[PDB]
Amino acid sequence: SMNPPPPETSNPNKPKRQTNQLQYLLRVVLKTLWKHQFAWPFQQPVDAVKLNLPDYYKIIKTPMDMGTIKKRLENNYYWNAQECIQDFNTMFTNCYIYNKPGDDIVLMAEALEKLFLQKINELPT
Ligand SMILES: C=CCOC(=O)C1=C(C)Nc2c(c(=O)[nH]c(=O)n2CC)[C@@H]1c1ccc(C)cc1
Repeated sequence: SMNPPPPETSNPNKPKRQTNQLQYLLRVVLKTLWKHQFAWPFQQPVDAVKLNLPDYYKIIKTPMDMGTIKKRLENNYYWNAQECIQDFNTMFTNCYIYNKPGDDIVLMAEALEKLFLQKINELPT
């Protein structure tokens, strides 16, 4: 039930950029979602072995988590805010794909996604 290597957080040949919005995604959006009581399942890549979820990476082919996103933001890995917002949406979507409506893990992702959309509704200029 092995785990794949985690998503890259650096890529020297990918062009970096630092923008007002990406600074905000780290300092405001990520760091406060991180403190939510429901953040803990999403703070690191899914451990299919530890969690006896041996099928997780048979179903999820584009894994993403907030730990990866935080490191990407800290590394200026992203070209723009939309790229990072895409990663957040991948990790929410993955949760909805793998699990079922009403599952408690889905209720946690739904709560975080709602807060996420609340905070990105208005970004700096
Ligand atoms: C089965 C034993 C418990 O294992 C866990 O704690 C889990 C972790 C770390 N992550 C995931 C789990 C899951 O069921 N579906 C997923 O997509 N993820 C990845 C985000 C399970 C889980 C988490 C939280 C609740 C409330 C229930 C189940």
